[PDB]
Amino acid sequence: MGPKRRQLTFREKSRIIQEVEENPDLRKGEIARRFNIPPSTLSTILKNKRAILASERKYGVASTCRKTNKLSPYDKLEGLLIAWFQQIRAAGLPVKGIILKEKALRIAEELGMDDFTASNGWLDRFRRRRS
DNA sequence: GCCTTCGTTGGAAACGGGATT
DNA sequence: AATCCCGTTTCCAACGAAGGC
Repeated sequence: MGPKRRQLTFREKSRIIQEVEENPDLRKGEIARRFNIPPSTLSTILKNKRAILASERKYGVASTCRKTNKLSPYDKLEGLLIAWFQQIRAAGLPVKGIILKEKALRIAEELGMDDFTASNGWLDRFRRRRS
């Protein structure tokens, strides 16, 4: 069968939002038509306006593909890890993948996440997620 | 009639860790 | 080492029924 729900990218939802703010004198149903989405869908996008724009910023160039702001159960660790290597890149230096995995396992120890393994799946997803 | 909210649940994307490039 | 794979699990978000203007 065909799809039953159309999922949109953060970039697409961002455009829809921007459309409504630049055309306050148009019927919401009119804007929904222009993007070919249920008025129901447009409303929920507008209500999540701030989260959506935050996600678009968060995913950066990946907003062109990312649709969901799903988090990893190790999200707290990912926050610390990012801040960490993002501070190294601020000095114009690259962060070796090997050092990244090492640092993640140490942060996990500190947080008490005994089940974190810095698994291949997790690392790959992180690399493509936080892109 | 227009538009949004509520609630259901479709489906994106998380997971581990062995397989593969 | 970095990626990919895949059976499974977890939970974000789309959209129709309802209901308030």
